[PDB]
Amino acid sequence: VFNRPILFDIVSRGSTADLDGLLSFLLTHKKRLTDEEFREPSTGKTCLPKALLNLSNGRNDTIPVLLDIAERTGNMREFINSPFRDIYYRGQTSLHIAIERRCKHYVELLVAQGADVHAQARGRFFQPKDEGGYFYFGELPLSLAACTNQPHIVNYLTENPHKKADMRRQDSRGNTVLHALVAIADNTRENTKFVTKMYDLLLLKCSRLFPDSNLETVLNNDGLSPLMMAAKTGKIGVFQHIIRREVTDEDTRHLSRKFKDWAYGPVYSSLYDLSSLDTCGEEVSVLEILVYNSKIENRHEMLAVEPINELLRDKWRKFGAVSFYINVVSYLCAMVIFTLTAYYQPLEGTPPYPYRTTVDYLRLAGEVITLFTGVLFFFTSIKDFQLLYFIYSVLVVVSAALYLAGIEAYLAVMVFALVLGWMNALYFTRGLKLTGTYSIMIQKILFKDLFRFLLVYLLFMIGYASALVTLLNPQSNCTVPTYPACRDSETFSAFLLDLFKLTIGMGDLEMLSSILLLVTYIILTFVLLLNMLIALMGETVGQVSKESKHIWKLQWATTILDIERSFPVFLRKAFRSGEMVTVGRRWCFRVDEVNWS
Amino acid sequence: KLTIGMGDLEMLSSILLLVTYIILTFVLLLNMLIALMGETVGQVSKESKHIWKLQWA
Amino acid sequence: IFTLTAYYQPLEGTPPYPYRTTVDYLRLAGEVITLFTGVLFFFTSIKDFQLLYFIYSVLVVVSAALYLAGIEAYLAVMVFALVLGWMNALYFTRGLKLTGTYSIMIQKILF
Amino acid sequence: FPDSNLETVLNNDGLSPLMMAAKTGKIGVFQHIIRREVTDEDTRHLSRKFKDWAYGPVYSSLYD
Ligand SMILES: CC(C)C[C@H](NC(=O)c1cc2ccccc2s1)C(=O)N1CCN(C(=O)[C@H](CO)NS(=O)(=O)c2ccc(Cl)cc2Cl)CC1
Repeated sequence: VFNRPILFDIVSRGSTADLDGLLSFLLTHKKRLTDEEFREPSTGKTCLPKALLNLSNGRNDTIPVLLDIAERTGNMREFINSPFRDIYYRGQTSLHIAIERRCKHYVELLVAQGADVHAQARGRFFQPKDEGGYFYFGELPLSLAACTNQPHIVNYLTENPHKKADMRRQDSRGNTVLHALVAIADNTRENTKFVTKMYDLLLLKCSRLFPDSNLETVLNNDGLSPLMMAAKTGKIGVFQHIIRREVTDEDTRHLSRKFKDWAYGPVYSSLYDLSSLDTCGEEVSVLEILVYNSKIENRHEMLAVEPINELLRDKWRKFGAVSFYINVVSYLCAMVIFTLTAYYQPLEGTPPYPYRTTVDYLRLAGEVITLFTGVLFFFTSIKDFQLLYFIYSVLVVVSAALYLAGIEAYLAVMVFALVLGWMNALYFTRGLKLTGTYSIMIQKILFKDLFRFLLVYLLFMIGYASALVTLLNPQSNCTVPTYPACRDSETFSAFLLDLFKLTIGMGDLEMLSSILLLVTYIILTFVLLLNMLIALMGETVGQVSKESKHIWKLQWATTILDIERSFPVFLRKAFRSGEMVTVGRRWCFRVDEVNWS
Repeated sequence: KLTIGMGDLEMLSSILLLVTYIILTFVLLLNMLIALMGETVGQVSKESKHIWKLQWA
Repeated sequence: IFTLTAYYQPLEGTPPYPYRTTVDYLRLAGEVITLFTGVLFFFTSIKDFQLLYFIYSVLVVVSAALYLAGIEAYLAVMVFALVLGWMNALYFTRGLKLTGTYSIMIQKILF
Repeated sequence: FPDSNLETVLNNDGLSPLMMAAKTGKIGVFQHIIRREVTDEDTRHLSRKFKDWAYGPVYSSLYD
């Protein structure tokens, strides 16, 4: 009419008398309700979305007049489809605003007049919290209604006489409504309950509309599908449900999981349909994602959902423990045949090719077994406790190469590879006896503590040599652990370095008699190192907390799955199958639970 | 045994690999011992009362 | 640069002004950096782990003064200021890694 | 007196109610005084926890 601000103020106030006649002025002035000057150049906001976000308790009756002007001006469809060109927002057509406002009164007329129900809200503000946004819902009006708790809006949009939003349609991320509805889910009570309810509603509706394929199958750009996405993101409330979903009516029962097999009074055989909790190495599986992935925040309970835990139990029973025990036997054997080939190292010096006699031939047999296992380990580490394992393999390879070169004092990284292989055998010791927490504590220790102690110890060595050179300098023939400066007494630090190491490495010392500063300084390092050590023991014991049960369960599962991934699982060693047709073959896992209902 | 059995040693002067290796066994045995003390103290839990009752019976 | 200027303490005894050569000039550079940081620390401590900090600053100042006086067996509070500055760096280690509780326990220990 | 809210007046030690509650160790009064919002505009200026905007289940509280 005259300027955009007055239009915005009028629509916010909701006055209709002033708007009257202005439409005639626009028509006579050759103006369109979608013209740029009517829309803010930054956000592209139009009068209609402004009214739709200024609801006076959901009774701003001006918007119908605006739509009337819109089709009168000749441009209505694009007027309803008013994408925001800014970066903070985007898309955000009238439908998103109306649906989000928890008001279906305007949504009905907005859709009926004709509004794109496939508008992509592809803006920064709509991305997940991590990717720079604030609210992620699926970038679609239907997924917006479902996520933002507007089931009535969903029912109207999916079954309106006008255009309907197909559920299978997926946003740029390839989500579909189910993926997004999983995304917003948390581990709370009300949110989880509502999300599972809407999930069941939406899945049933899609199945009824298209029984050929349930909506859950559709995979996203990352290729997860709702179940695996819930497993990866750390969801529990939605996860616990989606894995125990059963439906009554046969026409929509096929999409069930927790079938029923039979009952014998107080014993119930629930036939869980774990069709994607293990793929036998063929494809991605929910169990592998749940366990290997480190981003999981609720892995403890998620492992113990029920079918997963009993599936791991069964895997342990058949071809899960025999492999474990033969693995430890083989590894202890291949480490003993390395130990005995290390201590029996070829004699005489210069061992390029000293294998001559029967005992020496047996030593060669042991060495070749070690090298073969080393190269096999290399392949298993690159072809597929993994970095320490690559280190072991490369060290043994270097040792074998140097031995073939017959180079002196270089069969000493071979012994280091041996001792590594002896601390490398802690991979196995994570199952029986609930052992392996030594691995956790030493993992905490590593370089962190090693170089912390080493740097404080160099600190004290250097300060102490400084004390000697600054207090004692005022024929001598030099003292071994560093000495004053003149008389050609430069000496070296390393001697006092090892002296301080072993002396405060548990005594076995001479306590160099050069005093007040020096003795107080030695006392100070006593206190500091005692602190360091017992404090570190304090954190180690304070954590773990009796080694916990989640820990042992997790490493036990990891050992299982590593065992299965070792060999081709698709062979006749897979999880139990079930019913052929009608119910299914839909390989099923049968769990028996006794109840006194 | 005796040298890492609580000192009373001469520390055979043969170096880098050997000294790092001796340090490594220090760390490993200290772990073993204090970790074992950790399981022992973490269990029993002040010796419990069920225990004493059971052996008394 | 204080540790390396402590262990490389001027040789020959009687070090009033022994800075002569290139390596010794670099040692002088380190020592002057230490003294400058010490006086800056003094100002930041009086102009505004604070008492230990004033102790470090005053000890380094005393050490620099005695060195300028070239007095024997008195570049030994300088090494004490060095070791203090090495236990003085626990002010920082209270953030990442949730460390610094060593500071709390040693605070309980003290005298 | 809408010219100045009473909370501004400082004591001899110069604290004002919020800082005095913070210093003395109060929590119940402190948790409130820092999240105090008023409805009517004539007395809304003395509010702290304004409201900026909402996008459904996300609320941007504009603490003053
Ligand atoms: C084929 C399966 C029936 C058994 C398979 N193990 C082997 O084929 C062996 C090869 C050799 C060679 C010489 C001596 C002993 C063995 S055992 C197996 O079970 N897995 C293979 C994939 N895995 C791996 O690649 C990690 C790499 O980190 N294996 S490991 O670190 O080297 C290890 C650790 C403990 C034990 Cl106690 C045995 C092994 Cl190996 C683990 C799980």
